[PDB]
Amino acid sequence: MSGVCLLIDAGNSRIKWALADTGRHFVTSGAFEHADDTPDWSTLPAPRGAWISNVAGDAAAARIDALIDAHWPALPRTVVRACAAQCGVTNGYAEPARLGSDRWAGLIGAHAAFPGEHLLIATFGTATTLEALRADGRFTGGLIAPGWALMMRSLGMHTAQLPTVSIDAATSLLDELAANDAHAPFAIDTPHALSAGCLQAQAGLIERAWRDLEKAWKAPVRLVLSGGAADAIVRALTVPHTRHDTLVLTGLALIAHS
Amino acid sequence: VCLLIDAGNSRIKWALADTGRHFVTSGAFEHADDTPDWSTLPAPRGAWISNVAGDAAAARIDALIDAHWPALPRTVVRACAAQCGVTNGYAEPARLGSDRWAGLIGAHAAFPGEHLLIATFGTATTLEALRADGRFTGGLIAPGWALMMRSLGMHTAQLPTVSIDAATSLLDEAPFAIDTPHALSAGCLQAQAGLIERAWRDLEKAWKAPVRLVLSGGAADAIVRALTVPHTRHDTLVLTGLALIAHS
Ligand SMILES: CC(C)(CO)[C@@H](O)C(=O)NCCC(=O)O
Ligand SMILES: CC(C)(CO)[C@@H](O)C(=O)NCCC(=O)O
Ligand SMILES: [Cl-]
Ligand SMILES: [Cl-]
Ligand SMILES: [K+]
Ligand SMILES: [K+]
Repeated sequence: MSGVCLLIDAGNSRIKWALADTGRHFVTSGAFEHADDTPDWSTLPAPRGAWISNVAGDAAAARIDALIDAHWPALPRTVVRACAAQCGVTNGYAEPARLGSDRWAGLIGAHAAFPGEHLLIATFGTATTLEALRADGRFTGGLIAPGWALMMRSLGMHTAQLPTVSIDAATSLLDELAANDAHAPFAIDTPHALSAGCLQAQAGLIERAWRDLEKAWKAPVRLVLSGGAADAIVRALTVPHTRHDTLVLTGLALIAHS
Repeated sequence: VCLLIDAGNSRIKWALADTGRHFVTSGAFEHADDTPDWSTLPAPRGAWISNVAGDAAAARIDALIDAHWPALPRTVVRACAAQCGVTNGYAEPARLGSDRWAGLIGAHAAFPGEHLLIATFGTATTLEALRADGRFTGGLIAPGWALMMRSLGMHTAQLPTVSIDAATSLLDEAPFAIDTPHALSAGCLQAQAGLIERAWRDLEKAWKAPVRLVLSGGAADAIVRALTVPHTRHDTLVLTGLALIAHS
């Protein structure tokens, strides 16, 4: 019998995956793009099923199915969705099912990773999302903002004079931010005014939300950060933080192995 | 009198000024398909135009001026190394937005002897740091509230598109949200407030001195209400800077 589960985290920007033998451990993992790209799965040991989080729409769903079937015909699979309660977490959304499935899995991962702690989970992807998670597993609410790269693109696409920086140039500007010292000053050129402005908006959101949460809950809150833009955001942060970049896949592993 | 035009990406603002410091009247309109009511205006001696909205807007503005005052003298205003007591710290001074430049000039005149942080809430949210001695030291550009919310609706599969009016009603409706529209309204608003607050605190820290935070042009009430730091509203900074340029 196979001891491994295939886990897929399809977001708006890319598709991440892992093969998990327990609720916490991955045998291997990787990522690919939505178009003209396919992962190396012909060397993988056959999984007992797939668990799929997809917030990228029906086209992506059909494409993921096509990839799974092209390797393991009729593999059992589960389309993961947020629900009222699962794996120690209870969903405080007014309509639990409307919470993003990625966010749900991340909550489950974080609950397991940091037992007994109040958390603010910050995940940097297409969007920047925040979730407040009590030590007793109650997800009490959250916030959504555009992510750094989306902010940058929005400015070029919706003003006459600001450049729409390319994917590669945006990556270069983000990497420059990740080389900055603390308390970076303002910029003296347009591309850096954009990069720093969008970064400071990210840092400002996270710090303001974290302080608000500690003050509301009257207890220490662990700020947990995830995602590509975290390296740059950490240079700007002054508040304590923890990095955990596998919360969503861990949550999927916990669901699969439950 | 001088006609002053502040054309941004979302709207064109204007004033009629009889000095560097006084407006006979003012107003605003959208690029298309609206137009200002200039029918009851005293004829101007010339126009001074800041335009960051592109060559097309520049054509609409010209046609508008020419329709009322054919071949009226006009001057396209651009950022430069130094003007009206302000010195431009940009590496390439002319690349600074002409609106930001005029706003700096207006701020230097309006709040003499003070270090300033100018926050302008338009299509983009901009910040400029301005020393009391007139040195513009640098700035930041982020998307505005509406742009942030629209970007999420247009560039994700599942999120809705929420306007400022809609978000304002939702937020008037622990410490975060339990549904998607409120989550994005609040997330984007708190990014706006957090940006400004963090920048102001960091600037006072860096300069070891008080800094007046000036909120330039209009700004959604929800943004202003959210701020926990002191601030001063000046809704006509750019136009007042244009009046100074025109009378210089
Ligand atoms: C916010 C995103 C886009 C982040 O990937 C995703 O979690 C999503 O589509 N969520 C649905 C709306 C919500 O979580 O309130
Ligand atoms: C940032 C905006 C769009 C604000 O209107 C405008 O000032 C502009 O196009 N600026 C040019 C780039 C800069 O000021 O660095
Ligand atoms: Cl608790
Ligand atoms: Cl956009
Ligand atoms: K552009
Ligand atoms: K959408």
